[PDB]
Amino acid sequence: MEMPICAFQLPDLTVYNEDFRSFIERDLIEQSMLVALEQAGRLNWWVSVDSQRLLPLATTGDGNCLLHAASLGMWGFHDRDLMLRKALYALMEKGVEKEALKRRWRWQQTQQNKESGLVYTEDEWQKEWNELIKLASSYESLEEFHVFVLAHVLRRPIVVVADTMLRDSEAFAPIPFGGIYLPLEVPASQCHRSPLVLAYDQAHFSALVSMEQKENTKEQAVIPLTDSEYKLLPLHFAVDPGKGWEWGNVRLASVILSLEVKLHLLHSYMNVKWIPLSSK
Repeated sequence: MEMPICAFQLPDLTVYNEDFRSFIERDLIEQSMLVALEQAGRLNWWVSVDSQRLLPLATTGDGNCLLHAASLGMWGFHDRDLMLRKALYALMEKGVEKEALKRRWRWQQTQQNKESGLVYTEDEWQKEWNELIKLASSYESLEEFHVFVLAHVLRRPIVVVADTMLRDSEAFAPIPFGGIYLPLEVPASQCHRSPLVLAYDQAHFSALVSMEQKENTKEQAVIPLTDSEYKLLPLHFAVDPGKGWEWGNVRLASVILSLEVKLHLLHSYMNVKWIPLSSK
């Protein structure tokens, strides 16, 4: 199967080794995240003729450790979260793409509501938006949209590896983090192409190293842009209805993205490669 993939930069461990402070349960947690993601077929699920094994690199922090993990995946140390948090805030509160980002959030949040018939009032819409802003101000876990905003802060696409559901013996709850986050409100010419790649499991974010890095230096690795069933990964908040679009289904049909359009967005913001692979 010819499937779309993309190269990404592995964490520079040389910086990591210098400043590691006790997180004794690191190996135990990392191992459980690896097994969970591999068994569910979300990580290292493919095989190709031309081999790598990605391993979750856990980190300490508050909540799901999104910013600590992002900092780890970007620079090899996690204490850059503070600068990320303020930048994430300023982009939402005073950013020039604020209105457009808000439209993207409300539109997707509206669609997810339609599946459960929970229609929110206008006052409730404005309340939920300020709760999003408050979560980024400077404890409580960041949400899906904050990952989308983080991509804009970095001006770099973000790929999150995760299961789709929380399961008991049999899904009972959804996991919204898995997929592709593109910096769509930043012109592609002003963005980096190589994605920040993170994993999510047991309510925690983590960076991703490769097994080969334990043996010697390895810079690049491969991450798939489809799931293990060869379906393109979800593009988070990829739909922006116009400023003239009124919230009050021919109209709804026009804004929804086709597979061709999704591929075009990926080509615009990522260096997509195609290799023959198959699932395990």
